[PDB]
Amino acid sequence: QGLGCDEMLQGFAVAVKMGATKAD
Repeated sequence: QGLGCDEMLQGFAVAVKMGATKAD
């Protein structure tokens, strides 16, 4: 995996959970 549909989605889930940018 890298940054497809689920990987990019996880980048937003971790970013919104951390609170820094679009992907954290």
